[PDB]
Amino acid sequence: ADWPRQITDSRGTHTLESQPQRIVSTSVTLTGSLLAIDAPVIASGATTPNNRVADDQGFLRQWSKVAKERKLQRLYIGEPSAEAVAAQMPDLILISATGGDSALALYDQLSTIAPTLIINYDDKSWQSLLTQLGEITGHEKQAAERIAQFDKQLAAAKEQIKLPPQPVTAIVYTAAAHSANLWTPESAQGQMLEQLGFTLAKLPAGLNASQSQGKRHDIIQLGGENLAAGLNGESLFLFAGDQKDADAIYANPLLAHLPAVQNKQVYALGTETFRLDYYSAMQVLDRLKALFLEHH
Ligand SMILES: O=C(N[C@H]1COC(=O)[C@@H](NC(=O)c2cccc(O)c2O)COC(=O)[C@@H](NC(=O)c2cccc(O)c2O)COC1=O)c1cccc(O)c1O
Ligand SMILES: O=C(N[C@H]1COC(=O)[C@@H](NC(=O)c2cccc(O)c2O)COC(=O)[C@@H](NC(=O)c2cccc(O)c2O)COC1=O)c1cccc(O)c1O
Ligand SMILES: [Fe+3]
Repeated sequence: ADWPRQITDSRGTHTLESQPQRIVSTSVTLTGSLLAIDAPVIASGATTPNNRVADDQGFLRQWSKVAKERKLQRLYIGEPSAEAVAAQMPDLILISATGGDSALALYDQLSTIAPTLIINYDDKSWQSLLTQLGEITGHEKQAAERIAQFDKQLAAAKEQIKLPPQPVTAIVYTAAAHSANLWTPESAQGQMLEQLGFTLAKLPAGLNASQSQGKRHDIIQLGGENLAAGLNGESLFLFAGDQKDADAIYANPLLAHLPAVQNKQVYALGTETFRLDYYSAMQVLDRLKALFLEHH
């Protein structure tokens, strides 16, 4: 039989007696993947409504419409609340290990309400994460279907586009802060670009970020002099940004000497690409096609 089944965490192996039917996600990031495979996620943590990466509820933009259609409940905005979770009467609770949406501090408390699992999204492809969530929820078939849909579009996409100059740097840029976070090869963003045939730029020395003690594997912070130093690719991709962000880079005196700037190879991928799940991955495909189709 399919249930019960054991799922192993960083906190050991746990028993899911039966298929979850009321999943609460304390990670707004994880929620996108849950929705993509039609898992019964009935409530989610949210970030700040109408901020750079979220909709009017604090949900991530790429699955905003889906959450509204399904009447997804919002647990809280920003600060995690164990009582809010309890009130949803979950039979499974998910927590992200890293990121601003991690409710890891409430692990012990949440653990008393329902079986509770800790998931990393900082160190694996969106497909890997989807597959893992499929095992957790009993929606393996759905996860495989979503991945197959993408694989078909990818096979066509790789044929349809001509790559810009390599290697490339992928970031999230914060214009008024004159800073960026640089996506690593391990990050979902990095793995996706590699899958599409891109080579990520190697970093200078002094650039390397501790990821001991379970610290995140997805980004390297670029503040101060590290900004110009870290944007060293021949092309530059801005996730979670659109044209005004690319134009801000093109106009920044601090960055004027960089090759991606001087060769006009700075590309915005969209505000809905802060986190990668099936929905935003498909968007990234479409955008790369719009930018790089041979015939353009
Ligand atoms: O100080 C922290 N945020 C700031 C400052 O961080 C930022 O300026 C940007 N941010 C990254 O570039 C980033 C690139 C790659 C990965 C990132 O996570 C980025 O944050 C944009 O983030 C934001 O727009 C918002 N962001 C989310 O809603 C979010 C939703 C779900 C999950 C999140 O992690 C979110 O940020 C609001 O957050 C913030 O602005 C902060 C500290 C410690 C660890 C954090 O993760 C922080 O975010
Ligand atoms: O680009 C925007 N800002 C700039 C310029 O804003 C600011 O420099 C500061 N901040 C205010 O001055 C502010 C005064 C009055 C009101 C403010 O909201 C201020 O933030 C510091 O904020 C931060 O550095 C970062 N950000 C958070 O960590 C955050 C974490 C939790 C919650 C936050 O709001 C955060 O900003 C990066 O943000 C930016 O630097 C920007 C865009 C879209 C929506 C935004 O909210 C932005 O601020
Ligand atoms: Fe964050």
